[PDB]
Amino acid sequence: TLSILVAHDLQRVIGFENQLPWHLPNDLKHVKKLSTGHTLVMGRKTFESIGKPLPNRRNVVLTSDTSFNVEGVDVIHSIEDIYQLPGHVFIFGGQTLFEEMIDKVDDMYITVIEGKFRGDTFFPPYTFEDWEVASSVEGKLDEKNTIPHTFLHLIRK
Amino acid sequence: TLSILVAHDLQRVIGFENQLPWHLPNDLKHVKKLSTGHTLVMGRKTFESIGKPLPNRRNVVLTSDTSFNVEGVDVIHSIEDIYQLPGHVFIFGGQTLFEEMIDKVDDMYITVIEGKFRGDTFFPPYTFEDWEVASSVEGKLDEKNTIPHTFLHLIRK
Ligand SMILES: NC(=O)C1=CN([C@@H]2O[C@H](COP(=O)(O)OP(=O)(O)OC[C@H]3O[C@@H](n4cnc5c(N)ncnc54)[C@H](OP(=O)(O)O)[C@@H]3O)[C@@H](O)[C@H]2O)C=CC1
Ligand SMILES: NC(=O)C1=CN([C@@H]2O[C@H](COP(=O)(O)OP(=O)(O)OC[C@H]3O[C@@H](n4cnc5c(N)ncnc54)[C@H](OP(=O)(O)O)[C@@H]3O)[C@@H](O)[C@H]2O)C=CC1
Ligand SMILES: COc1cc(C(C)(C)C#Cc2c(C)nc(N)nc2N)cc(OC)c1OC
Ligand SMILES: COc1cc(C(C)(C)C#Cc2c(C)nc(N)nc2N)cc(OC)c1OC
Repeated sequence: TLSILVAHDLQRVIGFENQLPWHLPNDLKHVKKLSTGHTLVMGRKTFESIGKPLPNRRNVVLTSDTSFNVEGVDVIHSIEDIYQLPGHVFIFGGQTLFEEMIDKVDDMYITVIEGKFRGDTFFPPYTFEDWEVASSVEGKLDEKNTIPHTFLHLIRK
Repeated sequence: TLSILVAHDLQRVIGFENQLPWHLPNDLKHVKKLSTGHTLVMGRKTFESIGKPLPNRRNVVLTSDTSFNVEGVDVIHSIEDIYQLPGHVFIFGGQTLFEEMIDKVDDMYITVIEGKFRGDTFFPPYTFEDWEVASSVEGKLDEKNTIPHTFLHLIRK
């Protein structure tokens, strides 16, 4: 199983200046709930934004930088390597990895952030022609989660 | 001057179940700055959501209820009475007063909430064909103000 895991806004913004344009705890919970005990594949710039690997899962970083060495983090150097990773693998970002993998994944877990933010990185366009809505769940709002959001699970037709 | 004063979302939602669907401190300050020392005109249901008049300005409530009696609150019974109120009058809501007044105001101060919220009351459709953008200012996001928003001042051509 190859899955995309992404949060994007109404215009498909996923980031600004190497950061998330919003903070939504319930979505971090959704990421944790889904990828804990599985595998995350991510591009080099996305990793730098985190700095430390995420606990209780395999962290895999894609980069051409051949001297790349961070502890608790596995390194790969081409897209072809991704298919040799075992288990549920989540394409975790960022923009360039999402662009390379959208045509290859079996399904997508997309959190639609129901708002318009300033961004400089984007999730690629996609149409509901190619994607079956397996589920759509409206995010619950409270004092920590103030932007409306929708959990979509999309499966390639 | 007869002005509209409103906060609406990307689908022109202004309320849900007689409350605001969001909380935006910077927009409350925008209301304070703009209306203090002038007049707010509002519908009965909008008033009942507040309960007490707002400080440092004339509060006028529109209702057909001839028994309506609240201290600090002026009462009118026809739309025609709005035109005999002196100074800068802000049409303050809600949906029904906005519907009655949109074709009559000189201008509108609209805070666009750049998100999609669940609502049951709406600001009427308007086109930028009939309205000049006097100013458009991006709201500043901090820890207390988490939803993107834009302050619009629109003037009838
Ligand atoms: N909202 C969301 O769901 C998420 C948002 N983001 C956001 O995305 C932005 C970062 O995205 P972006 O700038 O595109 O960068 P990426 O995170 O996708 O990193 C790009 C890097 O990945 C490496 N790489 C990509 N493809 C290959 C390949 N085929 N072979 C070898 N190496 C490859 C290269 O590294 P190198 O140059 O070292 O060789 C490249 O510079 C940030 O703003 C971040 O916040 C990220 C994930 C999720
Ligand atoms: N986001 C925003 O900028 C704002 C949002 N709101 C929201 O709007 C919603 C309320 O809107 P809505 O339900 O339409 O109610 P309104 O506040 O507009 O009031 C409706 C009532 O106003 C009185 N009224 C209106 N027109 C007349 C008239 N021509 N003659 C006599 N009386 C009149 C009537 O009261 P009566 O029945 O007693 O005669 C009518 O029932 C709330 O959810 C509130 O949160 C409100 C203001 C701003
Ligand atoms: C999972 O937590 C983080 C996610 C992220 C990124 C931005 C890389 C992500 C993501 C992501 C989110 C938040 N939601 C969904 N649905 N998918 C994603 N890939 C960065 C972090 O550092 C700031 C994180 O915490 C340390
Ligand atoms: C401005 O104060 C309030 C406004 C309001 C309403 C919702 C009536 C309003 C409004 C309004 C806002 C928030 N922004 C803009 N730009 N215009 C408005 N008319 C309700 C309140 O309590 C329930 C308020 O606090 C006392």
